[PDB]
Amino acid sequence: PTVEYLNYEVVDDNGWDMYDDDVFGEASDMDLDDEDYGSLEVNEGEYILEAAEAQGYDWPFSCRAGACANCAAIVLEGDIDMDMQQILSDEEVEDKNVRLTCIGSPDADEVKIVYNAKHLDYLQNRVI
Amino acid sequence: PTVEYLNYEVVDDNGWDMYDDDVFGEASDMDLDDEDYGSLEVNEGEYILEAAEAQGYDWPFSCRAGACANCAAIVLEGDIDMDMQQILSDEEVEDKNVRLTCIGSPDADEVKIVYNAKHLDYLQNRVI
Amino acid sequence: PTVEYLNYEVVDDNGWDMYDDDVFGEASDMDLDDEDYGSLEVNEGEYILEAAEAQGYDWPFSCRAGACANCAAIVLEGDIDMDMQQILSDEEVEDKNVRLTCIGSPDADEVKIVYNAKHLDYLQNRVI
Amino acid sequence: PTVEYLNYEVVDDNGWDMYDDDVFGEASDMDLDDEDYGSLEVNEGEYILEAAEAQGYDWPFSCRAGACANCAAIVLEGDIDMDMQQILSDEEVEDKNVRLTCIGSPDADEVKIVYNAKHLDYLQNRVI
Amino acid sequence: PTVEYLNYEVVDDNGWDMYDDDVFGEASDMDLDDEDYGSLEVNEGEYILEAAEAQGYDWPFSCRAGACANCAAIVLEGDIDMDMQQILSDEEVEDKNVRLTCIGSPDADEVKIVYNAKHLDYLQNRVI
Amino acid sequence: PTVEYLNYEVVDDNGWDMYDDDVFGEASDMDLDDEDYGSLEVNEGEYILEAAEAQGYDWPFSCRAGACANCAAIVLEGDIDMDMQQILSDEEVEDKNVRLTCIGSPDADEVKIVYNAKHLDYLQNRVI
Ligand code: FES
Ligand code: FES
Ligand code: FES
Ligand code: FES
Ligand code: FES
Ligand code: FES
Ligand SMILES: [K+]
Ligand SMILES: [K+]
Ligand SMILES: [K+]
Ligand SMILES: [K+]
Ligand SMILES: [K+]
Ligand SMILES: [K+]
Ligand SMILES: [K+]
Ligand SMILES: [K+]
Ligand SMILES: [K+]
Ligand SMILES: [K+]
Ligand SMILES: [K+]
Ligand SMILES: [K+]
Ligand SMILES: [K+]
Ligand SMILES: [K+]
Ligand SMILES: [K+]
Ligand SMILES: [K+]
Ligand SMILES: [K+]
Ligand SMILES: [K+]
Ligand SMILES: [K+]
Ligand SMILES: [K+]
Ligand SMILES: [K+]
Ligand SMILES: [K+]
Ligand SMILES: [K+]
Ligand SMILES: [K+]
Ligand SMILES: [K+]
Ligand SMILES: [K+]
Ligand SMILES: [K+]
Ligand SMILES: [K+]
Ligand SMILES: [K+]
Ligand SMILES: [K+]
Ligand SMILES: [K+]
Ligand SMILES: [K+]
Ligand SMILES: [K+]
Ligand SMILES: [K+]
Ligand SMILES: [K+]
Ligand SMILES: [K+]
Repeated sequence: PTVEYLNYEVVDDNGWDMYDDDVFGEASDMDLDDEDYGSLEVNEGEYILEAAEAQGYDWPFSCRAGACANCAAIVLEGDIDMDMQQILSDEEVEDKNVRLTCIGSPDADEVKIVYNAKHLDYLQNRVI
Repeated sequence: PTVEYLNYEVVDDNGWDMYDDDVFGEASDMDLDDEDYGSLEVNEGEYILEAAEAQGYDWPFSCRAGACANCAAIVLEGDIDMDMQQILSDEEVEDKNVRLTCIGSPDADEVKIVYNAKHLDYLQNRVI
Repeated sequence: PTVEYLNYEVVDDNGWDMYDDDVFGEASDMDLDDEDYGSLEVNEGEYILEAAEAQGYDWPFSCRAGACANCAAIVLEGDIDMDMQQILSDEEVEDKNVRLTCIGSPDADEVKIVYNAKHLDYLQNRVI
Repeated sequence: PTVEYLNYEVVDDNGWDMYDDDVFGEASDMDLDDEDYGSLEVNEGEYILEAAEAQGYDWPFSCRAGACANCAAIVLEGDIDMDMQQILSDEEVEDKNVRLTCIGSPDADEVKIVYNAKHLDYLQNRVI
Repeated sequence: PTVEYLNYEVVDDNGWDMYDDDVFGEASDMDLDDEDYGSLEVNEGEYILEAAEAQGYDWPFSCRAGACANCAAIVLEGDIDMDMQQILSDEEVEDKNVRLTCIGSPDADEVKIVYNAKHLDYLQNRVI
Repeated sequence: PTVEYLNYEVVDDNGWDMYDDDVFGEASDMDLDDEDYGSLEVNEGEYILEAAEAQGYDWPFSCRAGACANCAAIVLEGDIDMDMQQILSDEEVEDKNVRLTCIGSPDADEVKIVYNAKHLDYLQNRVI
């Protein structure tokens, strides 16, 4: 699969809303470092965080076990299949689109995420 | 959580349909062995197959890795959270309600399943 | 289970001895942050460190594999069941009550620990 | 470590009691197959079942996850360190000396077990 | 990757030698069941046994942990990357081309194996 | 096994070449801290990084999953058997002798490594 990704700090510095602004289009016209914006090839069954790390991208994580929110990302297009986790609520998964990249792989041919979503205020209570 | 379970072979011997017949009510009036019908306490985060095995229930499995259909169950009420798996399609998960018990835990306080769902014909192609 | 916990740095700043002082009673009259003193609900089979992290508590760890002492805690009441580990001696487990929280779950309904026990001098040689 | 082992079916066929009879001495004068009596070299940290399997010994197991009793053994001398497990009670571990070989390694230089202890009647309720 | 595979029992029934006979060409002119001869798509990082099982192929395995020889295959073209294992010798890996399919993934775009190689006499001592 | 190890920063500060200089002999005449030069006993099947950490050596790592280069070491004598990994090329493994210590164990009775090899320029692109 292809996961296009945008570091949440770029969304936050610009005052963008990940559903009203053309976050991926506008970050492609900037000159962000590759770990902050780009597209990543990720096999089905391959963890997104580990595909990012194998490109040398030091995306956030702490536990690597679905027991924190440090690796959270928001999926804007496509889907990410996760291992079992009890930290995110059903509403955070189904409506807020929070996925944990340490334990999630692409579930669609094309996925688009805003990673580093640990800075979202509702997730700050599970960030270690 | 409590997972009430019914072995699919009882549904199949009786010609029941798991959505039109009172499968759990009618199996409670029979005298099935406890591994074939009952309710199981399963912790959040605890695999349903392993909670069944720790009661001495030898529910079906082969791979234990989300790479076959031998541990499939159909969830009729509540939900089961699974580890990442590529063997079941989105339609099998979202519409047919197939969950793999070797890698799935209860995702709700009350869950009801028809286990041993590996005998369903559409899953016979992934049964090893 | 319920694990009541006290960060070892509070015991050490106060010159308390974890077996002569009323360490939990006295920390309950202070105004410590919740990660430093409180009670945690932890399922049987659930790692104590991961239950702490899912509350947003950034308790110490490095390896997460029972190969260091950074996640050590001293269990004062109840018990913690650990995965296999060769780093702690029998005397450290049976007499000094050292448990590794990254690989240990509650083994009793009520457990009381002094976590962050990596600062104990006899464990400083295995702290990374 | 060295784990000397005796298949429980030899103890049971002979009417021996694993604490009054010279079970290892008497099985050494028989002509059992090597998987039924012998001594096994097992590294610290190496699972006893997997050291037996790498000698081609097909010792019993089902789940390999500490969720059944099929791999049980009784440790008569030395000790076996296990991963976390909730299936055995404290009394079964501390007084009856039940260890699960799929998730246990030697915890002493010399260990002696009676494997295939799944045939003990008090464990028959967790045998799958 | 593509792994073309041939069940070793076909090689053995025909008196073929996996290095002098056109084992894959000749099995393609037979009418073997798909689990006995075919080509399998296997992701890098995906275990060959689990890719076979997800096609419903019940290829041999016992331990799934690199502690037996039941899942052995001989790689004739390309390579399979394995997890750490101590059961096979260097000569069995480098010269006899034995790979354990439960813990090995394709290491080349095109791989060709003769699976079910547990029937080879030199591996019979580690078959459980 | 015995793994003799030398921190790559000592090789780099001295302008040594790990194949022309007597890197281990010359570091033995210095007064490096034990984590920077010494010999480590590591069981077959035991990860080298975890054997180092259990001596209190805080050797580099990030992912612990074979998805980065932070734990790289160069093996100068003997060999290290690794779990499956897709981050290193065949040439990096076979010719440059790069091994990932988080997922590698000794594959020979005597092994000699230059750890902390993440500072090598060709590996800097996979260092997180
Ligand atoms: S790093 Fe904690 S859940 Fe992903
Ligand atoms: S036993 Fe194969 S997926 Fe559960
Ligand atoms: S963090 Fe190292 S043993 Fe727990
Ligand atoms: S085989 Fe089930 S606990 Fe060991
Ligand atoms: S099934 Fe035992 S090593 Fe693969
Ligand atoms: S720490 Fe990343 S591969 Fe070893
Ligand atoms: K694509
Ligand atoms: K802002
Ligand atoms: K750009
Ligand atoms: K993220
Ligand atoms: K969940
Ligand atoms: K949504
Ligand atoms: K309930
Ligand atoms: K029928
Ligand atoms: K009944
Ligand atoms: K089932
Ligand atoms: K999926
Ligand atoms: K549905
Ligand atoms: K309680
Ligand atoms: K002090
Ligand atoms: K207080
Ligand atoms: K701790
Ligand atoms: K131990
Ligand atoms: K004690
Ligand atoms: K010995
Ligand atoms: K008898
Ligand atoms: K004999
Ligand atoms: K046993
Ligand atoms: K226990
Ligand atoms: K005892
Ligand atoms: K191909
Ligand atoms: K033949
Ligand atoms: K054919
Ligand atoms: K095979
Ligand atoms: K090896
Ligand atoms: K060869
Ligand atoms: K040696
Ligand atoms: K230099
Ligand atoms: K010295
Ligand atoms: K290293
Ligand atoms: K590789
Ligand atoms: K070389």
